Amino acid sequence: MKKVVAVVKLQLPAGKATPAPPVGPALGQHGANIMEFVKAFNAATANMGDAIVPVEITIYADRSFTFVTKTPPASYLIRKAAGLEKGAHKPGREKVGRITWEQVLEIAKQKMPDLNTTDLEAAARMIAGSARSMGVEVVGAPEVKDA
Repeated sequence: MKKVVAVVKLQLPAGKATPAPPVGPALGQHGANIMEFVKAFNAATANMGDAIVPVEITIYADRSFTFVTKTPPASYLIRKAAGLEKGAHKPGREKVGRITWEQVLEIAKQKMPDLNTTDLEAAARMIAGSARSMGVEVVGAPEVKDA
């Protein structure tokens, strides 16, 4: 029993969005809450930093809005996957921004249902790759070219 009626997919300024986004009028369709939208948004884009994120506000008929993206594509979810969470303090000395093959795959597999790709390598690479550009590094994914 799950069916979305309106899914706003757009890119908003991370750490710079105001209660007057480009959609605004086209967004207030889940209960009329533009502040809560940006309020929480800024909270995240405020704890992480400034950037652009392809919001995917899934508005369900039951006036239900669900979505959680942080930082441009790939990083939208890879970030949290890389280990970005802090919580309220950090242990000390730690290279933040690391993902593992099994993770980029679990992320790609759910990102390549039937679009146009096929082999995981193509998708996986696109994933672990996007992370690579995100300064992130693939903690796993051993280059075993000899065994």
